[PDB]
Amino acid sequence: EEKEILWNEAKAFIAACYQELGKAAEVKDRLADIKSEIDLTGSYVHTKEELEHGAKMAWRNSNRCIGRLFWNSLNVIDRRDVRTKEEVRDALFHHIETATNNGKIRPTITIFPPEEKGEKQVEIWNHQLIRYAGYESDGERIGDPASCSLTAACEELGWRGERTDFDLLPLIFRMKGDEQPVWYELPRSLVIEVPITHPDIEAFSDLELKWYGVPIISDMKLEVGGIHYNAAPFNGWYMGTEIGARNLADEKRYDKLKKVASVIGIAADYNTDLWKDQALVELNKAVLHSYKKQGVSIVDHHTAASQFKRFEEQAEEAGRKLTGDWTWLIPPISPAATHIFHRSYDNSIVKPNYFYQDKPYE
Amino acid sequence: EEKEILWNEAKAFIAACYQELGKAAEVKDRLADIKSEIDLTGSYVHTKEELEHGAKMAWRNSNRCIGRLFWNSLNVIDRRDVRTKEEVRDALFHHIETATNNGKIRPTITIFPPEEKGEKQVEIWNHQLIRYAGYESDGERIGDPASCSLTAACEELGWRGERTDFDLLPLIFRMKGDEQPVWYELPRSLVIEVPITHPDIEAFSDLELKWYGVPIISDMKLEVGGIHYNAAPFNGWYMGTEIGARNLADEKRYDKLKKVASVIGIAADYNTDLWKDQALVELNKAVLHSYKKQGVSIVDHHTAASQFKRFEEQAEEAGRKLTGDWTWLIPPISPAATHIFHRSYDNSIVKPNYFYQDKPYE
Ligand code: HEM
Ligand code: HEM
Ligand SMILES: Nc1ccc2ccc(CNCCCc3cccnc3)cc2n1
Ligand SMILES: Nc1ccc2ccc(CNCCCc3cccnc3)cc2n1
Ligand SMILES: C[C@H](O)[C@H](O)[C@H]1CNc2nc(N)[nH]c(=O)c2N1
Ligand SMILES: C[C@H](O)[C@H](O)[C@H]1CNc2nc(N)[nH]c(=O)c2N1
Ligand SMILES: [Cl-]
Ligand SMILES: [Cl-]
Repeated sequence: EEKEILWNEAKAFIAACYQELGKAAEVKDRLADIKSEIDLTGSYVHTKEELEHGAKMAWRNSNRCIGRLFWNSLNVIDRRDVRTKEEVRDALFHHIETATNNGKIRPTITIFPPEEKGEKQVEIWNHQLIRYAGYESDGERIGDPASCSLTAACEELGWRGERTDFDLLPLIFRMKGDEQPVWYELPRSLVIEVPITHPDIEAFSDLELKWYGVPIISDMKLEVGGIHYNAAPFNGWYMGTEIGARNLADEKRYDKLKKVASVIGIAADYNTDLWKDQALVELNKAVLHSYKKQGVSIVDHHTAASQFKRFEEQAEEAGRKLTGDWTWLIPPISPAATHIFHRSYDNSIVKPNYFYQDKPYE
Repeated sequence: EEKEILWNEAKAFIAACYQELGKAAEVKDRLADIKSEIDLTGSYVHTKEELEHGAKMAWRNSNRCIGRLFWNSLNVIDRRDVRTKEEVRDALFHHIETATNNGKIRPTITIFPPEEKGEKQVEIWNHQLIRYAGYESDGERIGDPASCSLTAACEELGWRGERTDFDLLPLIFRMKGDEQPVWYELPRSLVIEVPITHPDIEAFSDLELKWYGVPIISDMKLEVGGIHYNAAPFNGWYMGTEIGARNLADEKRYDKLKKVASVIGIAADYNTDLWKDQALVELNKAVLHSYKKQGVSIVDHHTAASQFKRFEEQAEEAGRKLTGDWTWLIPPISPAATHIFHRSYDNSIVKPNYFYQDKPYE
């Protein structure tokens, strides 16, 4: 059964991938090799080219991503050879290092061994490789509430944060065979952080806000041709709204808008004064300014929307069907000022793709 | 066939309406009367109570409306007795007058005779009873582009606008029997307009912006118990975003953001400066301030979202199933600062309701 489902998904993928690669004649003698290897071993092993392209095809089919224009420039690191947790850790250290690239962020993905027969070889617990801790205990709310569950889990394993609002969580992953995950504190030298300042409001630094340079998502399942790479951390760069309008703005996150309104000198008393809307703008201007000022990659929601329109045009030009999630594609500030708002998208799921998976903690 | 569809819809409605009215025992001797009247006449006639409540039930089931909290305070004017176009016109004049209420807007709906056997008795061409004209001719873009089609149609019938950016369109409707619609110029005394000013930027008046006080939608089909009131203009008050973020902001409408950015003293050169977002806020602050300053009803998107949450709570409290359109319920500015963004809604269509219908023009 599980041998059949793999064969069907692989037939669809290899045909399409080789179709796009210009190896349409190589499809047949490859499917045979797979047809045998599947029957004999239970699974098949991707070539370096299929996997590189499969990871690019998966980003392209991410209905919720606004930055899909550059799907083909994705730097794919093939780490299916890792066996030890010192290799996993070093590869994760290297990913941070090479994806960061001194501030000029390279969209990168590191691919670890996939599930054999549903069995994970490596199991990453981090949502993102770089992420702040969160603490909730008796009136105490410190750090990122979104990180509360993982933080408690890490503290169950011997780790202790300094309990600042910006404690770097450790890397925490579990190898096949071991009962508990291991954890490694992140070298500070490898992590770029950006202090949030404002172009013309010098009082803005009094908020002492900051965020990390590179968002490296590490808890999603890359699925390529019936093969489940449950451990494949990828990254791009930030769209400013993710930080300025959600991470630092949400009440169930950092909840900084009243503080922003105070330092930008406006009152937070009346809804009719639109202080939340005004604070959201100056904070988001601050995030973009701070990242540019340091030399770290970032895009604003308008430029990103322009780029995504090109992706729509590129897709149409290629005879490729477009898929997208409107509810996720629209930016959380001024969405009506983007073309995304004024058209619809087909939220159908095409593989290869990236999927959510259950947390090993909680 | 058309006799059956009416009977099914009526059975569902009468049962439910009387259920809510506390006349659950009166359901049976009423359905009989309908069962006969349908068989003998092809249709049935609503009582003054069912229609009043049916129009309130229809507003409640509008998945896209954020102001549904006050569905029960809807003022229903029963004008199913109109036979002449001087009665239709006067009723429309009266609707404007009583709904406006010197600035303290009453949510009102005027109900005209419904379709007999698919045949319209009255056919209103106006999108809204009060709306500005739009002109596009050889580089000329004057007024509201959204009104271009209707405006041209009105000018085909002897009407001529002064070709300002804010020409009041005439009322234009067609009576059963007549080939062409008639038109009547609106008495200026009945129309409240609001000049857009800014609380602290005196240069804002240089834009010479204004909008009308009351949005009275007149091209939607009210459906109550298999009965199609194709002519039932209704109104509430404006949520500020409709004017400040869409009507006056969209490029395919009034397209005023660069002009707003100029008068509020910021540059419109870089996306990273978030000038569209900043202009959208000050313009929207201007709209709310201008309406309050004059004494015309208006609500901001935050207060409206708070009210809609109460509607959600009121519905849950009543054992009533909630339906809603997330893509339309979220406001076009700072939507993530509202609870609407962070939950989902069932976009199922429940009757009674309001529906789009084909334009007699274009
Ligand atoms: C190049 C820079 C990129 C930008 C600016 C970008 C932008 C975004 C944004 C803003 C989101 C919404 C996230 C949220 O609201 O929480 C998103 C979602 C997503 N992006 Fe991208 N993205 C980029 C690169 C990538 C890359 C390299 C991949 C993977 C190969 C990817 C795959 C996805 C996926 C899977 C989601 C959905 C995540 C979810 O379900 O929460 N994107 N993208
Ligand atoms: C009390 C004040 C009201 C407010 C503030 C309000 C707010 C809104 C808003 C903002 C929209 C979205 C319109 C758009 O984006 O174009 C909307 C849609 C709608 N509202 Fe309301 N509304 C109110 C009263 C009413 C009333 C009295 C009715 C009818 C009885 C109604 C029925 C609807 C319907 C049918 C739509 C959907 C129209 C469409 O499909 O374009 N609302 N409402
Ligand atoms: N710039 C980018 C690129 C890719 C991204 C991929 C994923 C995400 C976030 N997805 C998970 C959101 C769910 C969540 C998790 C924790 C706290 N709140 C919400 C962002 C990306 N950004
Ligand atoms: N405050 C309110 C209350 C009720 C409303 C009902 C309808 C509308 C607008 N619906 C039609 C939008 C489609 C359109 C038409 C012309 C130009 N652009 C878009 C607003 C309401 N507002
Ligand atoms: C209910 C809704 O799907 C949910 O709140 C979504 C809305 N759209 C979103 N869009 C983005 N980019 N990110 C999000 O977290 C969400 N949340
Ligand atoms: C494609 C999408 O449905 C369309 O652009 C909608 C989005 N949500 C909206 N929401 C409101 N309130 N008004 C609108 O006109 C629209 N337009
Ligand atoms: Cl993030
Ligand atoms: Cl309107």
